[PDB]
Amino acid sequence: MGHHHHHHSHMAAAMANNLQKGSAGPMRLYVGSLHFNITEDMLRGIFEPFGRIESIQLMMDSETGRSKGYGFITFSDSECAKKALEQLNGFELAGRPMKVGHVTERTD
Repeated sequence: MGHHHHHHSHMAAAMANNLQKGSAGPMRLYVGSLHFNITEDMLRGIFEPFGRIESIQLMMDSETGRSKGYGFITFSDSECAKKALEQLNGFELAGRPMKVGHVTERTD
C-alpha cells in the first residue's frame, strides 16, 4: 500500500540519513571485457592486489557454454572495490579496455 519506491532522483535520495542506517560495507562491481577467454582467476588475480574478492559471478551463455563478456565481482570492502573500479576502469588487459562500473546509476 504505502512504502515509496523512487530512485529516479540522481543521488542524494540514497544518502539522506545523517547516521546512515546501513550500506557502506561490501560492494559489487560490474566488469565488461571478457572476450570468451578471460576467466574468474585472471580477474581475481588483478583485483586482489587491491584487497580481496568474496565471490565472482560471470555472465555466460549457458545456451552453448561461453562467456557473454561481462560479470559481477563482489568485494567485502567498499572503498577497496571503489579503488579497483577507479584504477582498472579503462585498463587494457586482453588488448581491450576494462569496463568497470558500480552496477546501479539510473535504475528507476
